[PDB]
Amino acid sequence: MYYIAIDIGGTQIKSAVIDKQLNMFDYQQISTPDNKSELITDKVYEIVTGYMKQYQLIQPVIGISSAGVVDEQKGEIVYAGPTIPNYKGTNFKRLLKSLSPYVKVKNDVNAALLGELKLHQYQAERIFCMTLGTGIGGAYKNNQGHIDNGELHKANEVGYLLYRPTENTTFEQRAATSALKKRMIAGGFTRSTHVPVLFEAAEEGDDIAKQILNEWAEDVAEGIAQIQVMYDPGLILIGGGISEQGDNLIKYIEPKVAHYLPKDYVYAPIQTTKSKNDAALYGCLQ
Amino acid sequence: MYYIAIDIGGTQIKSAVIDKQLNMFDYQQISTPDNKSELITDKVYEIVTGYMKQYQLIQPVIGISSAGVVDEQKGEIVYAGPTIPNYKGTNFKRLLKSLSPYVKVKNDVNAALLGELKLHQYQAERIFCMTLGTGIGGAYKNNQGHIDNGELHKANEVGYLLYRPTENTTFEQRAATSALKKRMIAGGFTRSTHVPVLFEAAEEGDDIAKQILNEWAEDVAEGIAQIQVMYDPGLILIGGGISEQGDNLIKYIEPKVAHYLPKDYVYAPIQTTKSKNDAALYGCLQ
Ligand SMILES: CC(=O)N[C@@H]1[C@@H](O)[C@H](O)[C@@H](CO)O[C@H]1O
Ligand SMILES: CC(=O)N[C@@H]1[C@@H](O)[C@H](O)[C@@H](CO)O[C@H]1O
Repeated sequence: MYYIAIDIGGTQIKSAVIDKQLNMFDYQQISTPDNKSELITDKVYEIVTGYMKQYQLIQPVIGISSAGVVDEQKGEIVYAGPTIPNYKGTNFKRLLKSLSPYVKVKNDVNAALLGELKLHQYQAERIFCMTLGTGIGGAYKNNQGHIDNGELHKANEVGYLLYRPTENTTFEQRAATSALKKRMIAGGFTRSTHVPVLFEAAEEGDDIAKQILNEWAEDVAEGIAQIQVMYDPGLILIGGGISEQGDNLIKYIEPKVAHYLPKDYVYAPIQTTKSKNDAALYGCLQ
Repeated sequence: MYYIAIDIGGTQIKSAVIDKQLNMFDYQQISTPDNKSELITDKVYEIVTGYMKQYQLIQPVIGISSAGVVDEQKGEIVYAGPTIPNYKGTNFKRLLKSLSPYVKVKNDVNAALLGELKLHQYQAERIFCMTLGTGIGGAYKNNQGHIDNGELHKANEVGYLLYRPTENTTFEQRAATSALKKRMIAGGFTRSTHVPVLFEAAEEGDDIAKQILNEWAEDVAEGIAQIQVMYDPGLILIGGGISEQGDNLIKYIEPKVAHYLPKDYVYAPIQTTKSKNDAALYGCLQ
């Protein structure tokens, strides 16, 4: 009993102690260090030792969910995009090799998917999870219940989909939070800089907010269409902080998916994840 | 806009940036430093500068909610219980003077009540708020909308109520959330040390868990009865971490309050707070 879980993303580092029965205690959310004067490895070390002293844990099982391409066996970040500077090469097993030899590392979306499936039951046999946020990532659980990470650990890096040579942009470069916030300013949305306010303003009938959301949702849908064509999944789950919007998110994306598929093509239902925040923390220990 | 809000408790320090429209962003929640080799002052300073850098805020309006007797004018902790060691004398106005002259400091319950009333409207003219958690605190907003803190700032230190000389224990020593954890252990509840698990177990028919909850609720009700008698409030709000149990906590307490009142005595409705986690973060800026 008493596992330590840490979920690292470009915006926040989340942590908690989880028991054998899936009960979460001592949740701790902090703004991600810049990885320049403040180090993610130092913050991760501090979180582990804090939980160790707090609960007198000897060689505890530590689970690590992280953005970036993850080599599970190595416990290492083999490639990272630009969101987290100087991240490539980060090895968590070596970092904590004095506190515990029991360290697991997974990609953020694999963790989110395993977590969501640990907490909620679905009829669908094939489930693809796509998270929207700082970055766009993916994970697929097949009919035999297996998640394939790829020959080089980079399966489902869906942010790399749909490179437009004339715009020099990937899916991620048009649909991640930093891109949407730039689209809000370009769209004429001066009201706020926060995505929830954009959603709120659109619910109130602000035409401006709606045009930004619909155009952005057009690109999200295009990416989902490619995922659908390839996997033919029973269910597509949308994860990430924006998952909080629920049906107010689905209503903008879901209908648009049909624009990139043939008229009689049946695609999977598109839904937000039921677990809106702690999914990856449970997933990294699975 | 952009106000910095920090809520310091014996268990955790929560922080967030809040805008003019009451939108909460960059929420953070860390375990409370031990205040020995790790200082709360340093962490608060660290949290404020971090938000200043992230948003390029100059002399930002800073709000501080804290457990302990608070001298609002001085912005200082005048007395603290045995929860946070070396807390007495902590002065937040002085500590943050190098960053902003706009600092406000309040007791955690005053902040909770002001916070809950800022996000939720009630018909009741007089509202008492009691929080259950690491300790037990209280606050009273009268029919004139004013909260009287007392001649020596210790008004509504409700944890000192009902001292029992045969047991050498106060209300706070029998009804504090951590007193409930001690009671679960002494009552033979080995299944877990997590209070929500005691609630789950009782819902599923665990008689030992039901007994621990009813005995504990009896002492909570007793304290509420004294508060009701003095104030005759229009509403009693229950805040604190245990407030997340909502109606499942109320069903244990409300009926029992009548046991310490006369047969035809009408007491106020007792409800959990609506803003469960962040009430104090909104309240400390009022
Ligand atoms: C190369 C890289 O960094 N890819 C990450 C991916 O691992 C992660 O799943 C996703 C969501 O956080 O964000 C991408 O940018
Ligand atoms: C003397 C003292 O510290 N009293 C605190 C009180 O200020 C606080 O409101 C309450 C809830 O946290 O806990 C009590 O123990």
